[PDB]
Amino acid sequence: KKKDNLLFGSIISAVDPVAVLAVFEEIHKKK
Repeated sequence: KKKDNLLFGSIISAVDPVAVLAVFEEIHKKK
């Protein structure tokens, strides 16, 4: 129970499949 810093989550946790798609699109394509 440490590291209370996570403000980034507000931004990262904001990401959505649509944002991950552009990436996950080149991944499953390389697999």
